[PDB]
Amino acid sequence: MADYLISGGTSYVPDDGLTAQQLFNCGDGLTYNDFLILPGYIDFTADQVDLTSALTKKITLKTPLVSSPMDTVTEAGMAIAMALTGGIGFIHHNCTPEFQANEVRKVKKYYPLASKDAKKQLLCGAAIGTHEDDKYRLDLLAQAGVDVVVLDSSQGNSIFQINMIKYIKDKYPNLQVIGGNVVTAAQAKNLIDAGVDALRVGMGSGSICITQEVLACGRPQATAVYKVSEYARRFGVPVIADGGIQNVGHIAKALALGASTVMMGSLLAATTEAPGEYFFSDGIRLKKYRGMGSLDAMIKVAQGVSGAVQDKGSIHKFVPYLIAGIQHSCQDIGAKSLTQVRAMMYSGELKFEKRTSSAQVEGGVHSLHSYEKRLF
Amino acid sequence: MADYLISGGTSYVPDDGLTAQQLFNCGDGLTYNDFLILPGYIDFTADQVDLTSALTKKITLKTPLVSSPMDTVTEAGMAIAMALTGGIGFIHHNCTPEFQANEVRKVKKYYPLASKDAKKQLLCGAAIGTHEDDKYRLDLLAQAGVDVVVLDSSQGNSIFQINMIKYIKDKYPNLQVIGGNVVTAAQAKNLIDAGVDALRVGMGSGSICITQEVLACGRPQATAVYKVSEYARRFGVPVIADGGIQNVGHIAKALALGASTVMMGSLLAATTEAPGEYFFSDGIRLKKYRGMGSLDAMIKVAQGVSGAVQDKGSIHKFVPYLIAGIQHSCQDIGAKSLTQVRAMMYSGELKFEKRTSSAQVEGGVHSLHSYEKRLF
Amino acid sequence: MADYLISGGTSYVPDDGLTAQQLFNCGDGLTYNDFLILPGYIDFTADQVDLTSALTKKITLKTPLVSSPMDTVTEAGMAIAMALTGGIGFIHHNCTPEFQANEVRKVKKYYPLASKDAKKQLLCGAAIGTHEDDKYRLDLLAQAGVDVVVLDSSQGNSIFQINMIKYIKDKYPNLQVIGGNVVTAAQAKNLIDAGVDALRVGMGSGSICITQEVLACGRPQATAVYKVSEYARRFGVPVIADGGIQNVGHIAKALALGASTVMMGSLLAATTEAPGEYFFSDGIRLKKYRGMGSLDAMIKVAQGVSGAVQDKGSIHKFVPYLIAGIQHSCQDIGAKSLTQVRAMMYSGELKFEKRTSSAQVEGGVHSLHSYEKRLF
Amino acid sequence: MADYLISGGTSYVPDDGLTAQQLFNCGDGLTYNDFLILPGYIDFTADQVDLTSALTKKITLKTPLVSSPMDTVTEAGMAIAMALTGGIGFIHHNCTPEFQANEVRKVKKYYPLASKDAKKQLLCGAAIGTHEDDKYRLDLLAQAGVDVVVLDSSQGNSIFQINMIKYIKDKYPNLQVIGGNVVTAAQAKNLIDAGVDALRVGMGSGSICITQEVLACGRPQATAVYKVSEYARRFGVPVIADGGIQNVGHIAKALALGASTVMMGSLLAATTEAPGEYFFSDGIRLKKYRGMGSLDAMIKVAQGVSGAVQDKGSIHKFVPYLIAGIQHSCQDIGAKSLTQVRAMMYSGELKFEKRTSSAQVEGGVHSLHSYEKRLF
Ligand SMILES: NC(=O)c1ccc[n+]([C@@H]2O[C@H](COP(=O)([O-])OP(=O)(O)OC[C@H]3O[C@@H](n4cnc5c(N)ncnc54)[C@H](O)[C@@H]3O)[C@@H](O)[C@H]2O)c1
Ligand SMILES: NC(=O)c1ccc[n+]([C@@H]2O[C@H](COP(=O)([O-])OP(=O)(O)OC[C@H]3O[C@@H](n4cnc5c(N)ncnc54)[C@H](O)[C@@H]3O)[C@@H](O)[C@H]2O)c1
Ligand SMILES: NC(=O)c1ccc[n+]([C@@H]2O[C@H](COP(=O)([O-])OP(=O)(O)OC[C@H]3O[C@@H](n4cnc5c(N)ncnc54)[C@H](O)[C@@H]3O)[C@@H](O)[C@H]2O)c1
Ligand SMILES: NC(=O)c1ccc[n+]([C@@H]2O[C@H](COP(=O)([O-])OP(=O)(O)OC[C@H]3O[C@@H](n4cnc5c(N)ncnc54)[C@H](O)[C@@H]3O)[C@@H](O)[C@H]2O)c1
Ligand SMILES: O=c1[nH]cnc2c1ncn2[C@@H]1O[C@H](COP(=O)(O)O)[C@@H](O)[C@H]1O
Ligand SMILES: O=c1[nH]cnc2c1ncn2[C@@H]1O[C@H](COP(=O)(O)O)[C@@H](O)[C@H]1O
Ligand SMILES: O=c1[nH]cnc2c1ncn2[C@@H]1O[C@H](COP(=O)(O)O)[C@@H](O)[C@H]1O
Ligand SMILES: O=c1[nH]cnc2c1ncn2[C@@H]1O[C@H](COP(=O)(O)O)[C@@H](O)[C@H]1O
Repeated sequence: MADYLISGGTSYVPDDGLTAQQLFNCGDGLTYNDFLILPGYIDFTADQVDLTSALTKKITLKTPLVSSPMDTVTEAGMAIAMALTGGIGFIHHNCTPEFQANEVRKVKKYYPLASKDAKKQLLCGAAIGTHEDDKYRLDLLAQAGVDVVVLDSSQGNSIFQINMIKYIKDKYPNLQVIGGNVVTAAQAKNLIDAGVDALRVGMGSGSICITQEVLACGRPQATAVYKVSEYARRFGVPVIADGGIQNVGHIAKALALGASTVMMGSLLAATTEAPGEYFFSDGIRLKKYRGMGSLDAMIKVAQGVSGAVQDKGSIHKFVPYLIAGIQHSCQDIGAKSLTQVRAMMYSGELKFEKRTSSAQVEGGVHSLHSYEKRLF
Repeated sequence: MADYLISGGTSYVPDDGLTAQQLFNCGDGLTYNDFLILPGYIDFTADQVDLTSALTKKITLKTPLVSSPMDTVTEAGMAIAMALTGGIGFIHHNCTPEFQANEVRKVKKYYPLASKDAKKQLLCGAAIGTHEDDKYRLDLLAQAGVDVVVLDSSQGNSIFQINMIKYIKDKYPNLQVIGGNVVTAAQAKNLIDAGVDALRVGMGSGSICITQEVLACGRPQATAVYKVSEYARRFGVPVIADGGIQNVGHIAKALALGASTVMMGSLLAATTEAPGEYFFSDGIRLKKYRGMGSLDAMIKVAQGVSGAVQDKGSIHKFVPYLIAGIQHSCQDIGAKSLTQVRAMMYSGELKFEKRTSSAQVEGGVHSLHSYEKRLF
Repeated sequence: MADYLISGGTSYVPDDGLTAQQLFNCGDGLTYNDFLILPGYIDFTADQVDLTSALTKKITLKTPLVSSPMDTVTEAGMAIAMALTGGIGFIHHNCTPEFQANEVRKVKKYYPLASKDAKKQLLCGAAIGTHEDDKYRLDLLAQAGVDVVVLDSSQGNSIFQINMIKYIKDKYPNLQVIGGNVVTAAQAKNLIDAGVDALRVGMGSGSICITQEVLACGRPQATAVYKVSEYARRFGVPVIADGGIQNVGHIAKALALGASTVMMGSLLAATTEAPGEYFFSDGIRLKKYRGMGSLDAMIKVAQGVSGAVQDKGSIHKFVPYLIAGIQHSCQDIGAKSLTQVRAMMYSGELKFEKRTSSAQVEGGVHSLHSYEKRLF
Repeated sequence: MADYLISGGTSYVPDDGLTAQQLFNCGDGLTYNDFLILPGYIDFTADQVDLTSALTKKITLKTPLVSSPMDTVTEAGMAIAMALTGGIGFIHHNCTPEFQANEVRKVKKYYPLASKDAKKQLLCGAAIGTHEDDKYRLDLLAQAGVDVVVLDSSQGNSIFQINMIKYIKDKYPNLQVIGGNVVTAAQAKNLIDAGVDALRVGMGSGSICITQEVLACGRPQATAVYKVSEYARRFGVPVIADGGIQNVGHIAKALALGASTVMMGSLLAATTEAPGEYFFSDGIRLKKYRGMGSLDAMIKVAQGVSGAVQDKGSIHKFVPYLIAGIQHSCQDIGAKSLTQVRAMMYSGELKFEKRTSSAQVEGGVHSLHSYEKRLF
């Protein structure tokens, strides 16, 4: 038995690759399509990967796909749509409080991926501001009975947001909050000590956000979702990644970096459950998609744009492709669960590699005349 | 004789350049058109370079040019075409097993670059899957008498592939296998210990592959073909480089990094020996070229695209240009053989240099109005 | 259950310390009393640590304490003494072959730590030279029935030693050999490929050896026993650490670096089971202790000295102190077995720290007038 | 033959160790007993190593052991003694020119290691000053017919020494000179361009020299004999290492660093062929040994001391031990010649390792009461 008593169970497993901390302490601000994940060993099929992920300290979901509360992406409609497929939705606060109240009533007065509560009503969350008049919003939201709320802000480290956190945690102890936006560990600490139940991480790296180009704030997305998640697991706090998502690759490598759920704003935009309706320009069927920092929210500054993106049909045909993509990525990484993927990442077993710009432009399609890219 | 007794034969030879391990342990994921090879000393003509390279542990070839088994590039046709010019071909498994059987019979029932066996029948290989029903494929392929097989897979480190390797190495001892795809040394170890006779290295970096952009797996190609070849020569195992080939430069610097043969998928596509036939779009005579990970192979995910590329005529006028390109590159590097090129690389004598993006965009044509680029 | 689905089982465990490869790739040639091992977490008592370690690929022992074959330390006497307490002994070859034959017969013709074979005769090994006349030694040793032999040499990488290994592995397949001395991975490879069953690592760092000061060869001991053991576990080969042992600390941190057994030459010298008998100088009861490289082995060069060391009584009172020391060190490191200690070392969980000369001179006793140091 | 066509002849040979330039470009001023040489592979016996080394561009010797011209070590006596055993000697210039003239006549008017010229008279060299009156010395030395001269100086980079080199190279073209002392590459260039035929490298690191402690000049010895030899082989110039020699280890690792011959000042002192005669202090038979920078050479400064060292008998019993030591070190390094040792060093095949102070104090004898160290 001498071949066992040298090391014990584990084979040699040569040291090719870079672990997470030697990748994110080189100082360079890497983003999603700037590194990539090296594979490992698989001993299991694609179908049996369990993507059960946690949203906050008491709310777990069957899929990590959550949506961002903008007025051009989610309502009660894609809320009930993602609640039917395991995710969660948040209702934007850019409306009257009574409209958000009857919106959050419409979803809870309403396929094995459950995401519904103890009394089999659907989990659904919402977004609330941080000004003093927003108390009159979320008290009516509690009468409607919302379960998790998002303290949506450009800067997550205000005196106003931590005062609001102290205002709900004494009044509403069962209710849970989502602090953000944070990008660094200092404001992550300054929210977690206030009693935040989960963070939403990432500012500036949105498909709409130009606040890096306008306010010079923020940081690259992947370094943020690594370091805030690395700090947040010290206290047992999940994080939520926003922005910089264009495909099923970015969300997979995003929650492989320590995130538990990922927040999809543009890639869930222009669906059949999205607000408004379709229109046409140059014969392309597309729906407008607009952030709050654009001046079309209602001496002001603008931190966002107004634009549009082509459609992708219903989510009920779209998010099974997303979970199949997460499912295949967590296959060929080599873990049977997302929890095992983060365990292999923080354990140093799962290894990465930095990627240069030429390997980026060869990572996609190249050296051909024309092509049709259909993902499913 | 004192000028000999200081060092002995060798002159000073100043230390300009970087050797391979100081280039590929900086952590950056370099690819083919991101570094380049510094020249040395030549004392010989272009014609007498011997590009004899090994495919697997008993199969050697007169040229290192092998093709990739897709249904849009090779059949028996370019198999007999590359067997006539020293290479090898593999028949794609995206057909019925009887069609692959009569395909591999058509090539062996059939100009000094030989690549034919002891009984002067042509060397020709094929590709086989990894599912349980594929036993009924490769047993008929053995009745047809194929010599080397490729266990084609997206992820080379499965329990299924090593179980298949154990299934052919006890049944068919003379038959030889090609494991893959691997990109790192760990799965290279986990295939070589099973009894793999040669690897095929490189995933995601294909001209069709978007699985880096979709599944977040893989790594850059040049670092993969350096490190898997650096591990594989410990056990005397050749490797085969796939993807990221656009020209005769990439294959030359690819097999200069430790690869013995290189696998050409797109640059051998759209030939007279390619499947289907030509068609026209915008007046350009081009042939469709499609990978298996595209959904046009037959709830599914897609790891490839369907597209097309312009033609290059017959290979019998094309691969002499490729071997002349390899021949001139191995000239001005300074080695009389590919084996001497790898000996100078692992010995530290042959040296490289990293290249930046501005030196990349000046490496090609620049500072002129228009040009005609004809390679031969 | 959200506190489990972030990481899974494992707590935060901050990154204080250095793992083994970042300690032994800084280039500095660290030795035993130049680094030290940081503690971890214990959840078990001192008595239940299992120090079962492997000698070669089929020979496992209950303690890792083996002795070095010099003519001034071991005979049949300390062979039966260490066989009674789980270890192994080797009989020096600096005698006539008939004397080594009746020595190895005396030990096998002869307290729960067993170290005896299938037919309950004591495991005992011996040492054999490498010259051509030594065939007539080890064939008589096989008639006496020795189980493991040590191809004792100053340089383990000779053509003569690998020819000898090929000479016993075809004649005597059940018999097992110990190659050495090696200090680097190249000669470790050049012995393992010949069929060596276990290495003995470390030259020059002995208490007698001045061959570093005379032949300028060798390397520091701890870097050798890390790197040769790191190479040797690729093929499932144990290593044996010689020299530089003054205390129970050095052997503990020595086999914590990848060694399975450790070879004790001077710290087992001057016992009641040691050759010759005691004598007196300045009223101190001490026994002479001499290596083979001294000119007193029988135009010659000398690689050793002749000297003496004070006594320590019987080993049966001494090696229980040694196993209690190993037992307490493997306690406060935090592993229930030596195999778990090497698993935590190669896994990166067990961490080290380099130590400077001032922390060395404060690591021992300091800042007092006089002291009595009694270890048990 | 595929196992040959991957690399060609050379096996894997793992990358354990440090080559010379990564050891001597870390910036630390390493000396002889601060690093050590890792072994390699041997396929040959000890007796057949050929230590033929070159002194200057036309003078080769059978052993690299030369002596330093002080008035307390060499005369005609140890000149004829080392000429009988292959070396060379130099006669100190601290005498009248007629005394040096009849000294150099006594040696040439006078066992297979030859070191004698074309007309079978003994090779013997001498040392000459650099002041203007020294012309009247070396012209009489040329009438006596000396073959190589040493332009002995504390600082080898004077205008006076290069003017002297221009003064002998036009007058005496067959005569050859030894420039020095140099420690850096700049003064090595400024002597080689003048027409120096070989350098003598190393100031301050002598057993007598306190000019580092007094004039703050010089550098550590091993870095000097690496870098001046690395510059000097660009022009095909041998170098001669002085000082810091206490044993046969230092001269072996000294000429392994690029030196061709090594200059022995103290370890050849106090012999039967040394000047003066023996005397006694505390019952130890010892002979006085004094450098020129001491004030006992004849407002002055002193760069040396006057002292004594115990005897070692005749050199004819002593330098066979030295060549046997060089012979065994060049054995277990793994080269059949000194030229092959320098070829393996500059080729990067021969590798080193830095050594710390604790591994230094364990490199010698330790952990014992008392010992007798006899080297032969
Ligand atoms: N990438 C991102 O995540 C990102 C980045 C920028 C903006 N945004 C979007 O822009 C929206 C608006 O951002 P915003 O926070 O700047 O608008 P806001 O109206 O919520 O706050 C405006 C400013 O007033 C301050 N503030 C907050 N509460 C206050 C109070 N009681 N009294 C006085 N001042 C108070 C804040 O510091 C803020 O700078 C957000 O809903 C967010 O969704 C998102
Ligand atoms: N750049 C590249 O080299 C690259 C990358 C990606 C895909 N591809 C191409 O895509 C093709 C298909 O790739 P694929 O391997 O994902 O498709 P596949 O049908 O061969 O395997 C599908 C999945 O099932 C699993 N599998 C394999 N054998 C199984 C078995 N008996 N039972 C259950 N599951 C099994 C595998 O893990 C795999 O994830 C390949 O032929 C390959 O050529 C190439
Ligand atoms: N720290 C250490 O481990 C260490 C270091 C040095 C020496 N030693 C001790 O010194 C002892 C003697 O060492 P040694 O190997 O130098 O003495 P040796 O008599 O075994 O070998 C002497 C030399 O002859 C060569 N040799 C071996 N077999 C030969 C053969 N058939 N024919 C011709 N030459 C042959 C070897 O290369 C060696 O240099 C060893 O038993 C060893 O225990 C130990
Ligand atoms: N480790 C060493 O190698 C080392 C170091 C220091 C000294 N030494 C010994 O000390 C001895 C004396 O050393 P030294 O060179 O300082 O004594 P020196 O008498 O030869 O020279 C004395 C000084 O005068 C200068 N000099 C040389 N030629 C001159 C000339 N024509 N006119 C005017 N000035 C001139 C020199 O620069 C020197 O500083 C040397 O023989 C040498 O062997 C050896
Ligand atoms: O108006 C805006 N200005 C700046 N950032 C915004 C704005 N609206 C939404 N965002 C961010 O963009 C994210 C959506 O991600 P994306 O659309 O997929 O890039 C949200 O979660 C917000 O963090
Ligand atoms: O469908 C696919 N999805 C991803 N990679 C593919 C697919 N088909 C072929 N490949 C890879 O692409 C390589 C062809 O190289 P290229 O076409 O010259 O870039 C093959 O050897 C495969 O490794
Ligand atoms: O004579 C010798 N010269 C050099 N090394 C020796 C000699 N004799 C024994 N050794 C080494 O010293 C080790 C003993 O370790 P130590 O006595 O505890 O320092 C042995 O295992 C040998 O490797
Ligand atoms: O008087 C002196 N002052 C400083 N260095 C000296 C003196 N005399 C000799 N040396 C140097 O010491 C070397 C002798 O080496 P060692 O005696 O073996 O240390 C000579 O080759 C000179 O370079």
